[PDB]
Amino acid sequence: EGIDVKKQENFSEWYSQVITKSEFLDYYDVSGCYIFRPNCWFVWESVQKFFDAEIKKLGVQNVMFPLFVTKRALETEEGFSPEVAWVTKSGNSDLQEPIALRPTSETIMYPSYAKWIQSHRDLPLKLNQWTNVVRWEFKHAVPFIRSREFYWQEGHSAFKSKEEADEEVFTILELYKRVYEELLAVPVIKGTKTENEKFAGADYTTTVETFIATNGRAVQGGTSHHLGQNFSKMFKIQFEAENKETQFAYQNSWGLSTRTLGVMIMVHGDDKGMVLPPRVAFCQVVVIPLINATLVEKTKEIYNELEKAGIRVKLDDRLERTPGWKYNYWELRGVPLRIEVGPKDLEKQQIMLCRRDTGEKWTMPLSEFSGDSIKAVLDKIHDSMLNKARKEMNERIVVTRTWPEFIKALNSGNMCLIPWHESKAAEEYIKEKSKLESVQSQSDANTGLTGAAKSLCVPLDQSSFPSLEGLENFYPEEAHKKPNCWALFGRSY
Amino acid sequence: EGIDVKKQENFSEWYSQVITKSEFLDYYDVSGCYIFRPNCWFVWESVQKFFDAEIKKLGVQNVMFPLFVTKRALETEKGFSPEVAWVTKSGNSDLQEPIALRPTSETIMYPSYAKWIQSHRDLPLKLNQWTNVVRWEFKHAVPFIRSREFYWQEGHSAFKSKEEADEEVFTILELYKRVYEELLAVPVIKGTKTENEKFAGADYTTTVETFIATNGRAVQGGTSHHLGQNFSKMFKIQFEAENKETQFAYQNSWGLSTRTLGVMIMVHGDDKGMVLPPRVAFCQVVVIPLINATLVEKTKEIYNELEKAGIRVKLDDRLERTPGWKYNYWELRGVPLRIEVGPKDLEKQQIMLCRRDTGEKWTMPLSEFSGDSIKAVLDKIHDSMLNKARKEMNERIVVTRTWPEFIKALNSGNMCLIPWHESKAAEEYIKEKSKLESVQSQSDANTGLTGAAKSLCVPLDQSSFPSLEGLENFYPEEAHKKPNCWALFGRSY
Ligand SMILES: Nc1ncnc2c1ncn2[C@@H]1O[C@H](COP(=O)(O)OP(=O)(O)NP(=O)(O)O)[C@@H](O)[C@H]1O
Ligand SMILES: Nc1ncnc2c1ncn2[C@@H]1O[C@H](COP(=O)(O)OP(=O)(O)NP(=O)(O)O)[C@@H](O)[C@H]1O
Ligand SMILES: O=C(C[C@H]1NCCC[C@@H]1O)Cn1cnc2cc(Br)c(Cl)cc2c1=O
Ligand SMILES: O=C(C[C@H]1NCCC[C@@H]1O)Cn1cnc2cc(Br)c(Cl)cc2c1=O
Ligand SMILES: [Mg+2]
Ligand SMILES: [Mg+2]
Repeated sequence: EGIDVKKQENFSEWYSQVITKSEFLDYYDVSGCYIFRPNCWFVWESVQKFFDAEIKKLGVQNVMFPLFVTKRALETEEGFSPEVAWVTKSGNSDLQEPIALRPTSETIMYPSYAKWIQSHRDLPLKLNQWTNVVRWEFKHAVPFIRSREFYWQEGHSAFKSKEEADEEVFTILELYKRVYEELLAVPVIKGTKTENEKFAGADYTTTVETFIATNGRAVQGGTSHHLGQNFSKMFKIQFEAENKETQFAYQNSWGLSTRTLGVMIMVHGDDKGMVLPPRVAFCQVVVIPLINATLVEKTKEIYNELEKAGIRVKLDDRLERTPGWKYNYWELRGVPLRIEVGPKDLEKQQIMLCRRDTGEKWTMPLSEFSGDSIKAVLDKIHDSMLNKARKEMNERIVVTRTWPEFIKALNSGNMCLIPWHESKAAEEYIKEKSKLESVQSQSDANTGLTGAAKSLCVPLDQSSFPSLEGLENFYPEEAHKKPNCWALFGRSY
Repeated sequence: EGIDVKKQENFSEWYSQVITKSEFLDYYDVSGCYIFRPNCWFVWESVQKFFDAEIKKLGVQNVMFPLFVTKRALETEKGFSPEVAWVTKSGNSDLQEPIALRPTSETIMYPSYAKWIQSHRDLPLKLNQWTNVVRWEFKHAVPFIRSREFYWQEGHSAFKSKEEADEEVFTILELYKRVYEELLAVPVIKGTKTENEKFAGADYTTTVETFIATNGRAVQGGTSHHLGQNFSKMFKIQFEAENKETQFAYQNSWGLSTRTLGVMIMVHGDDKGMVLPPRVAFCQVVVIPLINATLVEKTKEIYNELEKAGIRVKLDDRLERTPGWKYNYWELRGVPLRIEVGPKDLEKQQIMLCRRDTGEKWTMPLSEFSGDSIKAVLDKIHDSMLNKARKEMNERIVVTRTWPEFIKALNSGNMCLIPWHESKAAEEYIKEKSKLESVQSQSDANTGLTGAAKSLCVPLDQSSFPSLEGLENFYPEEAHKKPNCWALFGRSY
């Protein structure tokens, strides 16, 4: 019926109410696993359709490798071993050989890559799969953001040269930016991860960072690695080059998950419920006749013209429901645009429009109604949602040249740009010190989160940042390691 | 290389060579699990695209429920226990209780159906999901046909009346017939399973049966159940009806798996390799210029015409390879149509065509060449493939009124239409009597198959069948129970 807790009052309770009452998600009796209902799964299918079409242009092909992986394969690569789920029984009998569930597919796929790649004519090899993933997360589960079963695509490419591989890393990273910005209306920051946060198997890791303004937390939104020759040496992925010598392939891997849906909801949801970006909305426009014979047919005509134009449109002519009840029903579920067709408005040859993101109501003359004009309204809603979130995000990025500035901005829910010289020890120092001086909400503490700051990324584009002249390393033991770039640090999920 | 064992010489070795050398499938180090390579996964994606579009017209919506099910939930349904795969630990730590991997999702989904359905206004509820499934099969694994991990869609619907549910069962069954015939060029027989073979939770089970002529075996191709109120009583799926009574919902479920791909290959594959039905072929047409600047330009124009028409076309202009080498390359991989462009052909303003299913070669004048005319050729190939398979299947259905006729037809690789009076004891009698008198190939024996006759289905359409007057029950202990329909029996996978 309604959200009874405000987003600003208790973020975790608000989130639970919005994802369930919108019919997006239900809870389940295996901890950390969730049910994706139709309006929710539609968003992920929309991401799939867009991403598939974009990677097809790059020559990537979809495959399906198995869910199961042997201990022998997995151990070809300690740190992650507590998160692996093990199948050990069939029926009532122990298996002679326990097997694990897919936590990622490097060790499942790369023995095949070593078989399939024999010469440079076999390269590039670029494969993708849309799969479920299992990780027995130690951290508290969070619907969409951190689930023990989640859904993703993982792409794995092999190249004859580093230049080709480098180019794909940033091409895929741009596609992840386009998913967030063009489909989900969520702004991103591109950067590289620090040595402590990057994939241990990667030469370097790139990320799109996203930001949750309500509790001032970043979310790692998607990942694109250059693996160098680290895995090709591990798995003997070699080829005869055109120069007749044998070389190790250069590889990348990259993944994007249903975490996207959680970011979308946390960024755009409000105290009336879901707010769906038009390009992933299960229903983009709901038409509601206010209740007469002629009004019904014009309402049917409005429905049919939008449907013919490819707009996902619904006609809510339910009899036993008041107009206001219908308004709440579809606002709760996130429909971006409502058309109200009333008798008074029909007399003036017009209709009433209400946009979900701002609540604004305005009239449109029927002479200006069309599939194109309604699509233009939907694009305006998309642009406003993205622009509002980007303005909020940018206002919450603070340049913090010194520790007192850093901890102050962190405690007020900002992301911080700090002078940086790469060092695992410096990053650990910052994490421990900020954690000791941090404060966080009871809701965040209940969600298993910490007030500690961690590295989010080193932004790719440093051109707008101020001078590093005279700035000191945040880690006093490494004052002799002069800062030479800016890093983004903040609280995180 | 190429296929070096004939389909009629050693069926299981032929099958292994065709699925691997065509780049459809690779073997893997977990028993009963296989790698689906791009050209193979394309077939399943094509089935998904078609089936999704058709069930959308019915109001069915896609969802995703979890991979895991609790022990308590799994035992609510009231045999299969040895096939259940159990996760018992994460890393080194035992779980509090083991959790099972999805063998099917009745016990995962129906507790939610009971929560979600409360009024007749909540019905019908029609959900579908495209998922992986795990069953610890005791029978010998067979690529595609019987794998320990497999992929399917499962649909689960709830209705306020039996009439609505009945209609859906046969609507879905017709869609499965269309998948096999219109996409895969595989003929089917629709029928109802006997009491011994139907799903224990179902009031009745329908099936599309398919036939592998090489070893005279049926394959159950897809399943559509009417569950009645059996599960809604089990899970308390109830609704307030229009008359204010509380009533149990009527339910169906239905599933179709990647077994489809195995049937397609076993039916159409030949001694040169894969033979792809055009509507699921990763590449429908390969254009090969015979080597010259004019020929190169005309060949590119031929390619461009087909690409613009939406035909999946490749241009194989590889330089140092004989025509016959390229021909073998694409024949092995199953491409249904080859276009050869040589200077002598262009001097007669014609191109040379060669169809994969029959090997026929013929010329087409350039003035008759277009996207539409090539599509018509591809449709002709589809029709021929389906018609050939149907003719063979019908020739291998034998009306067997007496036991000597039955065992003769069975041992010669036919399906048998027998006078039938439903009885589990009669079905078991026929199974054990036929097993004792049966013969089968060494390849079938090595595949873990048997010569026993299984009930396949009672065909829905009995109108073309002979008179039952004066026919005798095959089971002498029930001689007083006169045959009242015809049943299809045969060897099976
Ligand atoms: N448990 C999870 N649930 C949902 N999405 C996830 C989960 N773990 C990771 N992802 C997402 O999947 C992407 C690729 O996964 P990966 O690089 O393995 O993540 P990661 O290093 O484990 N990150 P994290 O655990 O969030 O600190 C990440 O960038 C996340 O956006
Ligand atoms: N192990 C398997 N591998 C691939 N497809 C399968 C497998 N088991 C069943 N299927 C297919 O999935 C459909 C729905 O499954 P279901 O009704 O549960 O099969 P079933 O009763 O176990 N049949 P079967 O084991 O072949 O005798 C079946 O009609 C088959 O076409
Ligand atoms: O999963 C990765 C690296 C990349 N794989 C391809 C898709 C994108 C992704 O960033 C990092 N990672 C994360 N969590 C893991 C958990 C376990 Br359990 C294991 Cl064994 C391994 C891993 C592991 O490798
Ligand atoms: O899986 C079924 C019934 C139907 N489920 C929905 C899709 C279509 C399908 O025919 C039958 N079946 C088959 N094999 C099973 C194996 C195990 Br293990 C379990 Cl627990 C249960 C089952 C089980 O229920
Ligand atoms: Mg992780
Ligand atoms: Mg079975």
